[PDB]
Formats: sequence, structure tokens, C-alpha cells
Amino acid sequence: MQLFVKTLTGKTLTVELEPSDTVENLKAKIQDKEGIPPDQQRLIFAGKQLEDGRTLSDYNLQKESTIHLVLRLRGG
Repeated sequence: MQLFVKTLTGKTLTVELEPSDTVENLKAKIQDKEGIPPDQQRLIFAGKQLEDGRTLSDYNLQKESTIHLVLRLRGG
């Protein structure tokens, strides 16, 4: 399926990932397209941050959704 992603620039991205895939994989796509490190991408879908190792189907990702990708902010 397709998934829409946005950053701190308002740029919308389009990637192809299955509900079986895991966050880790998603990050890989962000690296193969935008070239951004996995730990440098904060996916806050619906307000919740995706954990590296969980499957899209383990959260609630539907066909063509929207996620806010923010850079890791100081702290931890």
C-alpha cells in the first residue's frame, strides 16, 4: 500500500510498504529516498511515536495515511 509522510518543511512523501513491514523497514525507505537515518526520524502517527521493530499492522496504518516525521529533539 501507499503511505504519505511529512517533515518540518511541509513536504509530502509517498512510499510503498505493507502492513506486515516493520518500522525499521519504513526508516530504510526514508534513507533510500530522503537519505535520513532511522534514529533521526520521529514518526508520530495520531500523536503516538512508532517504535523501531513494530509492524504497521501493529499500530493502525491504513491505505494512504499521514504521519508527522520530526527530527530527534535533544533529550533522549
